[PDB]
Amino acid sequence: SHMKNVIKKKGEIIILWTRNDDRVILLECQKRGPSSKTFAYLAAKLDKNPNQVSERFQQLMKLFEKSKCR
Repeated sequence: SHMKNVIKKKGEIIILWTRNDDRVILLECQKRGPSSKTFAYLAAKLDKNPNQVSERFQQLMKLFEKSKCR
């Protein structure tokens, strides 16, 4: 895992997501494991629901793998 990253697209249209939130998602996901109860911790933390957190987690992964240009 490299020190920091600048590879980040938007996984939302009208929902409030910033650089500080997506860091906490990846932090507790690697610390614990990507489960519904980990997404529920990150939900209460980031003012979201477990669904919102799970979606952005899966975006972040695909951005590090492919990213691309649309």
